Amino acid sequence: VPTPKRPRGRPKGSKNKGAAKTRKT
DNA sequence: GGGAAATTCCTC
DNA sequence: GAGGAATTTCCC
Repeated sequence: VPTPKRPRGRPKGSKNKGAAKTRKT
């Protein structure tokens, strides 16, 4: 309700869920 | 102060 | 309606 369009970016306290790293097995 | 990952807004 | 592109934040 305060600002209309939200800016582009990663919210505060957003942790990474899926790791884009390579798996071992 | 740089890099990486995630979310959002805009065009066709 | 759906997809592509751009910007922000956290950690070392």
